[PDB]
Amino acid sequence: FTMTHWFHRNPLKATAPVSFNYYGVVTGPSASKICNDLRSSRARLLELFTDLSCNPEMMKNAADSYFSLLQGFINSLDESTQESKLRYIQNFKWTDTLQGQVPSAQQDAVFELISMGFNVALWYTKYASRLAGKENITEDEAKEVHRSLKIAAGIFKHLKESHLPKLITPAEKGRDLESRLIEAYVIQCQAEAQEVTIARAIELKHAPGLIAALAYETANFYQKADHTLSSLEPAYSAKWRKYLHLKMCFYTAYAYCYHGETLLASDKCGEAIRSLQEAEKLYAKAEALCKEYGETKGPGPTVKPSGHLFFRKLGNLVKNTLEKCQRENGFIYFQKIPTEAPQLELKANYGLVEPIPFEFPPTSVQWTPETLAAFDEVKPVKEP
Amino acid sequence: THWFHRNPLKATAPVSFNYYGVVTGPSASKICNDLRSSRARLLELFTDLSCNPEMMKNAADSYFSLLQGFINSLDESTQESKLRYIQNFKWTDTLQGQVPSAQQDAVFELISMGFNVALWYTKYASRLAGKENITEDEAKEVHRSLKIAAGIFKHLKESHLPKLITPAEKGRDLESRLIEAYVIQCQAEAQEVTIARAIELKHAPGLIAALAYETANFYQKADHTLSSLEPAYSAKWRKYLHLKMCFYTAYAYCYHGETLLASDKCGEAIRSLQEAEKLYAKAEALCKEYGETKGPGPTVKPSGHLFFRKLGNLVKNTLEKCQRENGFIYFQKIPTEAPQLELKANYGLVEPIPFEFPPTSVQWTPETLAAFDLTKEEVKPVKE
Amino acid sequence: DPFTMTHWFHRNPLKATAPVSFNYYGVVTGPSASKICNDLRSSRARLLELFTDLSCNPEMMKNAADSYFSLLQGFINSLDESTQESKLRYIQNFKWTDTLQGQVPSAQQDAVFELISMGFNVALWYTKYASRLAGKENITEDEAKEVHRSLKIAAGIFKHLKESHLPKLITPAEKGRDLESRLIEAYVIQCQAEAQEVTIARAIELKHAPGLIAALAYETANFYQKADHTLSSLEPAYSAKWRKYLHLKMCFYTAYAYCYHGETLLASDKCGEAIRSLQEAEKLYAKAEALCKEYGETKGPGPTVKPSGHLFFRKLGNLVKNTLEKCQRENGFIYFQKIPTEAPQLELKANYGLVEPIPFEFPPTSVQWTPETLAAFDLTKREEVKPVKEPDIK
Repeated sequence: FTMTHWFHRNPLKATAPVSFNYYGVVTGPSASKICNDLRSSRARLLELFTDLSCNPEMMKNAADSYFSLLQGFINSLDESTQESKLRYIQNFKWTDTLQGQVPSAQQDAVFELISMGFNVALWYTKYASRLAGKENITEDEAKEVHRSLKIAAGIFKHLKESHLPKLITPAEKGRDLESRLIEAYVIQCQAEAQEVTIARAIELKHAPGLIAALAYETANFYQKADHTLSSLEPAYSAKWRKYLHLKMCFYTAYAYCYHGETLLASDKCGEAIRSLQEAEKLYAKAEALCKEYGETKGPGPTVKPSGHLFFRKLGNLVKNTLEKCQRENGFIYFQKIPTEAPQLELKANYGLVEPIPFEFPPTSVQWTPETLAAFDEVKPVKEP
Repeated sequence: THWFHRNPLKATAPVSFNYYGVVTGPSASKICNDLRSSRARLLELFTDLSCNPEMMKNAADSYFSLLQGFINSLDESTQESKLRYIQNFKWTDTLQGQVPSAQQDAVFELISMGFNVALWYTKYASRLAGKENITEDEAKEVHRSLKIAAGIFKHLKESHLPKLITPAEKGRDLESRLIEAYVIQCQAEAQEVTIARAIELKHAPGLIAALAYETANFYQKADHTLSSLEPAYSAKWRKYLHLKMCFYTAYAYCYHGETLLASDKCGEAIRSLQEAEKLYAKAEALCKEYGETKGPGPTVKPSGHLFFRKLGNLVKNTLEKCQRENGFIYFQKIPTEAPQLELKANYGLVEPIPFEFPPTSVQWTPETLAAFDLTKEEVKPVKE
Repeated sequence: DPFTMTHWFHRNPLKATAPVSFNYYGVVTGPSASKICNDLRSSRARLLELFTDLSCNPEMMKNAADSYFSLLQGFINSLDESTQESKLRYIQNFKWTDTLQGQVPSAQQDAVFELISMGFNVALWYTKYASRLAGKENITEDEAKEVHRSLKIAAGIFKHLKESHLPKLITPAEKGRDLESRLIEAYVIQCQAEAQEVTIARAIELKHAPGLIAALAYETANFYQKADHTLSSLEPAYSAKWRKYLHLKMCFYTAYAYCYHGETLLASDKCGEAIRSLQEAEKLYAKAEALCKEYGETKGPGPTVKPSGHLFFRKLGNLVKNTLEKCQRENGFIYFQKIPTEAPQLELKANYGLVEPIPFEFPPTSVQWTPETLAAFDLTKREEVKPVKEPDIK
């Protein structure tokens, strides 16, 4: 019915156009075909990243077209020879999410594949956040938000697992093509996916125990993401870590809050009060982090967190639940309020999200030992 | 509001109770007078729209009270009354159209008349359940009428059928299997009223599922009991019992789905509701067939009946809920096979209200009986 | 808070006392010693006028009480942390009326008699503040909390008086007067019960389990039964009306118990048993109505507002009717169970919501008392009761 989320998004990656022309070395009509298609499908894919018309199907479709043609430069047709003789033919320049307009370059097709794939995953996360903000979002759309976030995680995960080790020149800290940076995108994608799950479990009036456990695990996801970026230099990674940190605090708050409900239901009203008192602490901390995030410099979203409805819903919830617990303890239970916060040992039995497995398409049919034999400036991106 | 199929009332040839040479005094004469009048008023009421249960009972008691003088001995010694075989009684049958059957046995009149009385209660009930304007007290009356009818039928089959000298041929009302079917049907139909109420009163889905499951068993048990009869005159009736059986199994799967969902078995819940969907569709197929099937038939047809729409609606919404739940929270697989329904209804199972015939009329004395000297017919069709 | 604070509490009249000057001609010398006598004097006077001051807060009351009591401690407690008791305990005679004894005063030349009599009046005031504040049509939540708290404070003071001070008296009060064990006991129990009534009304409102509500109601009823029996020795002349209230509230809350117990039976799918339970409730409700009527006919000091017809009693009446109507519709439509002839014997015990008194202690001796100032009380050297009028009391 309604979705209230606030997602921080780093900028898209931008690349210098590639003609794919090598007039001298490319011989024959079909050898020209793949060079023309490589150019047009890459161009059409780069266009779709900013095309507001694009839906997941279209995106998967355009990525597959390009990727299937690109793998000719990387994978063997033989199903034997190590790698394509074309791997180091071209040079690809990409900006990176945390590095402003300062480009990195490699004459490695894998570098292109990973950088592009990274951008595709990134697009899915932006598609999700835009859609989650649609004014009269339908349930089938909210379901697609969840699914896009899981698709992004799987792509990120695949890149890191089975493509990043192939790179001849390792990427420096702060760069997108680095294990610690990708790992954090996987975790983040999972955690953002669980936010949607948590919202519904609350709208669908589920048991407070399940919600608290979901919220706790989500906070742990955000926490792990923050810790994974600890290595990076504050100059370019601080704004993003702030976000991850406030989400951790935010969902630890939801956890103490809903666990408080669980305690109340167990006639332990005094314990419930203490739980909720801890939640209002964490809510306050999350609000302080929202201000800091605003003050902190780095690439960022146009809508600031501090004062967002997302955070106001938690504040009201914590307030009501606390007051309800004090009301019950004042007139009925009369239990003592423990001095220390409860120890949250919560396991989410249902709702935990796993990335959606990602694979690149097969090498394009166009590639023939014959077609293979025939082989002898950044343009920035605009985001509303 | 319920839809109940109704077989035609039984019609009988009027009997004067005039035995000219046999009856002597004014007391014995008064008895025959009252027999003739009592029997007339009772048959009149069968089609009298203003007849309520109280008028029926009083009219039934009056006639049955007198009629038993032809059957029971007063001696507390003798086996039976000498008058048992003086009168010939001609009755039509619910399933045999206008083809009458006659026996010169007062017990045959007792059972044939009693049968009709029970049948009337079922018709009173179905009429009352036809309104949308029904009082709670009107709901009770519907329920009670069915239970009373059930009891009458049962008593007839148990304590009176065995008395007949020549047993009725298969396909006729006075055959045991046919009466047993009516007993079972009255129970099933009363259960429908109970199910409706328990739903209105927001009872647990487990109880509601169990009830629906039992009423389905009743209907199936009623159908199977009619399996021996010839299709020609029994087909339409069996279609109603089959569609009702399918209809309530659908109700059982629907509410059992709620039970599964409350137990965090969302996949199983969905499969259960998909079964309800199948069975709901099958009930509607049997519903079109009902109208197609030539046989002793009622005024209103079922397809589109609001009562039929409410289930389809409930199944739709409940499946949507389970699908929504599974799409946002549970993410469980949907089993291949529908669940086995093995439910126990701990409360609400209907039992017939025991019926006995009233004591032999006080008018019957040895003196009046002695005044009978034994030494010395067009069936009037019922239009309802 | 939506209509849940409607209650009816019987109240006996406040105690009245003869004014005390704290004037000791030859005995007192100097600024320090004469000041304390002025501070005692003004302090006592101020506290007494607050009792019938509708403006009075528990906060104001607590302040006025501490001020006077800390000063009075000097007539009772030693400064030594050694010597038995103050040399001043027997200088002043104190004159007081009793709640059940009209205007016939009783007096003692003992500062402990004054400490308890005044302390008694303070607890009494806290019960009257609560019942009064509970009559407010638009009561806020904090105010309903105040009613509950005040009753528990009163309970604590009464309990402290009976346990820590009553035994100190030299001459024992007679049967029928306030400084007597049984009478104070009844007040401890009654304040507890009345406090529980509030928790009950709120448990109902917050939709707590019927099993809990039934238990509290039952405990509450037993409190009233205990309080009534605690007064069973007193002479009917003066105790009768008060006891009718107690007996009434006992039947009333036994009815509440059977009612909500019926709800828990119904939810256990024992509809037939539920019906019997509720039938028992309507019998007790009716009996309570008789006691209400009988209450008016019974002679004694009492509240102006009368019990019979009060929304507080109709509230339960409707509840029994509606709950019974629900049980019989369920039985007529679904359950078809038999109704046991005997009413179930309740052996309910509340897991939560039982009220304990808030423990009371008098303030420590005023810092104003010093050996120097006590020294200035030189024992070597050498009254009518001001009646109290309250609007709430007829």
